Amino acid sequence: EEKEILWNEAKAFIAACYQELGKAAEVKDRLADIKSEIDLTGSYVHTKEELEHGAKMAWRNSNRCIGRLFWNSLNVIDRRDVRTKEEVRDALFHHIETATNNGKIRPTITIFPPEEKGEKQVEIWNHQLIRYAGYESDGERIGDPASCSLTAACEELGWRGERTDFDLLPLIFRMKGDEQPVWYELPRSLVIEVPITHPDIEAFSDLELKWYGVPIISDMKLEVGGIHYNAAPFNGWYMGTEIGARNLADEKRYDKLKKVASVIGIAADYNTDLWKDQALVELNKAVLHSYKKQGVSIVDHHTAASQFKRFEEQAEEAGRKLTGDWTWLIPPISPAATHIFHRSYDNSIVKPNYFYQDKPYE
Amino acid sequence: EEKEILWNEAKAFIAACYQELGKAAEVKDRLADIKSEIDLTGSYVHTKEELEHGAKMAWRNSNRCIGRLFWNSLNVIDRRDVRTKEEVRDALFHHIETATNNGKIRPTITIFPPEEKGEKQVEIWNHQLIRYAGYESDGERIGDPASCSLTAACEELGWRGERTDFDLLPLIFRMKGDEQPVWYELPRSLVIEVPITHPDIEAFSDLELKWYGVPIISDMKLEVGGIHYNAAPFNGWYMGTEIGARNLADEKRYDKLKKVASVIGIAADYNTDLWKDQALVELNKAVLHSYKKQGVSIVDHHTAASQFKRFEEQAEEAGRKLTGDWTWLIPPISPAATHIFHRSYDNSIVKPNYFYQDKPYE
Ligand code: HEM
Ligand code: HEM
Ligand SMILES: N=C(Nc1cccc(O[C@H]2CN[C@H](COc3ccc(/N=C(/N)c4cccs4)cc3)C2)c1)c1cccs1
Ligand SMILES: N=C(Nc1cccc(O[C@H]2CN[C@H](COc3ccc(/N=C(/N)c4cccs4)cc3)C2)c1)c1cccs1
Ligand SMILES: C[C@H](O)[C@H](O)[C@H]1CNc2nc(N)[nH]c(=O)c2N1
Ligand SMILES: C[C@H](O)[C@H](O)[C@H]1CNc2nc(N)[nH]c(=O)c2N1
Ligand SMILES: [Cl-]
Ligand SMILES: [Cl-]
Repeated sequence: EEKEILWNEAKAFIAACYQELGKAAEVKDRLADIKSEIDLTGSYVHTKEELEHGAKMAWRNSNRCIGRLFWNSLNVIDRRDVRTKEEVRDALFHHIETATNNGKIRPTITIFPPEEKGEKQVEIWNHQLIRYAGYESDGERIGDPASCSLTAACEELGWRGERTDFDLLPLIFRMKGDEQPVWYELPRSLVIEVPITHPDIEAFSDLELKWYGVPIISDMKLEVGGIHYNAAPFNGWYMGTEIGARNLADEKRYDKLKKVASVIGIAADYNTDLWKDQALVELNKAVLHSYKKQGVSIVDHHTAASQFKRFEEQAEEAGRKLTGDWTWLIPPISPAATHIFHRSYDNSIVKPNYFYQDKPYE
Repeated sequence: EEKEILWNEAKAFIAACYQELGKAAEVKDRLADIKSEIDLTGSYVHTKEELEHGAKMAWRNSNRCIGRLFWNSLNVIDRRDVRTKEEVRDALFHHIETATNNGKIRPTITIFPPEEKGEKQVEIWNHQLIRYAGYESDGERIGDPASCSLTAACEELGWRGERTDFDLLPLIFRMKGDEQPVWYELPRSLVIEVPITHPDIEAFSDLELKWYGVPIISDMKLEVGGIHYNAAPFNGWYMGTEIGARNLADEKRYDKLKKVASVIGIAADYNTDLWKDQALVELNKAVLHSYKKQGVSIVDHHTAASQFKRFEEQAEEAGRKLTGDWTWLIPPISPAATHIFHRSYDNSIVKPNYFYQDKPYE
């Protein structure tokens, strides 16, 4: 059955990919080649062109992503050649450096060898390559609560965090044939961070907030034509609300709205004062201001929704069905101020695509 | 078939309603009575108790409503006795007066005779009993664009609006056996309105904004045990975001955000300044302030979501399945600041319930 699933996914992907690349005449011979290879080896190997376009298609098909206008300019780094943990580590360091690009962020994906018989070759434990640790013990909470379980797993392996609110987690991944993952501290010279200040309110720096420049999701599987690339970290740039309305605001994250209210000089006593809403707006203005001031790419939710509108228009004009998840596409600040809120989207799953996979710890 | 649909809906409703009312022993005899009545007359008549509880159940089952905690205190006015257009008009005037209650709004529904063979006895044309007219001609737009088609229909019937931005539409409804609806101007003494001022920003009154106190939805069908009450206007009080984030803010409604930005002293030039978000927050603070200052009931979205949380808890504790439409329950301002955003809801349709029906004009 698994070989049949593979062959069916291969046929659909190769046909679609080659149509898009103006290579339709080559589909027949390529499919034959693939079928022989599946018969003989149990799998097949993508050409560099297939792999690159497949990763782009997968972004284009990501229903929850507002940033899809730029799908065709994804920078795809092919690292199916890695075999050692030093090679993996250096590939991840390189991804950080090249994606960061001195602040002018380049959307990038690095693709490692795919699962073989559902057997991973490289298993990355980080949720993002750059992320802050979290600690909770005896009612004492430090750092990012979303990272508590991974932080605990790292400290099981001999890592020790300084227990600031912004400890950088090490890279942690496991190689096929190894029982335990290895970990490596991130060189700080590779990691851009942005202190959060407000354009008008000088006291805002008293909160001593900061965030990292580049979100690099490293725990999703890229599936392309039936091949499962479980290790394929990718990044774009942030939309400001991710940081200002969620990472720094959620009660189960950094939970900063009361502190924000205080530094902006408003009471946090009455729901009818909409102090949470006002604090959210100022924190979000500060996040955008701060990234811009430092020359680190970021997009605000209005501009992002406008770009997404163009993505919708582009899909229609290309004759492609548009899919989307309305519940994730609306921003968490002023959603009804965007066109997204006012239309609906078909949430059908189309492949290639990026998928959740089980965490190797917890 | 229609008689069978009726009987099946009747059986389900009577069983459920009588269980809830501790009247389970009476179900058998009541069902027999109903079956004879359907056989003989083609329909059946609700007892006052059934009608009242049915309207409450319908509110409780309204997936899109955040205000459902208070479902059991709905004030149900039984007007199945009306036969004349003067009686309908006076019933609607009465609903306005008693629901308004000098500003201390009472959630109320007035129930008119139900459809017979799908034949309406009373057909209400208004979307809400109190609503502003809208005009569009030669690029000139006045009032509420959402009311343009109903406004045009009224002016076909001899009504003429003053063409302020806040003309009150007349009540307009049609009686069975009449070819044209009749209309009646609303007595202004029945209609409470609230001028919008801001707690801190004196210039806000320069915008000369106002809204009406009581939203009374008059174009939905109440369906209870297979009986279709197409005319059954109901009201609660507003959640402030309905007015501040939508009615006054939407580009296709009063479109006031640029004017708000100007009076609050901020530039409306750059998306990254989040001026729309800031204007939304201040307009919404003003709406809540203004209703409170005037002693007209209103709820803010934080308090409303907290009440809705209790509704969820109440349903579980009563052993009732909860249904909801996440896309409507989240407020359009700071949705991720409410618990609603962070959970999911089963959007299954359960009856009794309120349903859209086709507009008799357009
Ligand atoms: C270029 C700038 C980009 C922006 C501004 C952007 C924006 C976003 C945002 C705001 C989310 C929702 C995140 C959340 O609420 O947790 C998201 C989800 C997503 N984005 Fe993008 N994105 C960009 C690039 C990319 C790239 C390069 C990829 C992959 C190649 C990608 C794939 C996805 C996926 C898979 C999700 C959904 C994750 C999930 O289901 O949990 N995006 N994007
Ligand atoms: C008591 C105060 C109430 C509050 C604060 C409240 C709040 C709301 C809000 C904010 C909406 C969404 C409206 C929109 O975005 O257009 C809504 C929808 C709704 N409410 Fe309530 N509500 C209340 C009472 C009632 C009552 C008394 C009923 C009926 C007996 C009712 C039935 C509904 C229905 C049917 C909808 C959905 C309308 C549609 O599908 O278009 N509500 N409610
Ligand atoms: N069953 C599961 N559900 C699950 C568990 C924990 C978190 C979770 O959320 C995703 C949502 N979202 C978070 C990641 O997605 C993101 C996050 C940020 C993001 N932001 C950006 N601007 C970009 C990052 C990379 C390219 S653009 C874009 C996508 C993380 C899902 C599991 C999957 C794996 C282990 S358990
Ligand atoms: N196919 C249709 N879809 C349609 C067309 C126009 C508008 C529309 O929206 C509903 C949404 N929503 C608006 C009414 O619902 C509301 C509006 C306000 C509201 N606010 C409150 N606080 C209350 C009013 C009454 C009790 S609480 C509560 C419910 C109006 C739906 C049609 C149905 C009828 C003719 S075409
Ligand atoms: C297309 C989308 O479902 C539509 O804009 C909805 C979204 N959620 C909403 N939620 C509420 N409460 N009211 C609305 O009018 C809408 N509009
Ligand atoms: C339950 C609900 O679907 C969940 O809270 C979602 C809602 N929409 C979201 N949208 C985005 N972009 N990111 C999120 O984490 C969430 N959370
Ligand atoms: Cl993030
Ligand atoms: Cl309204």
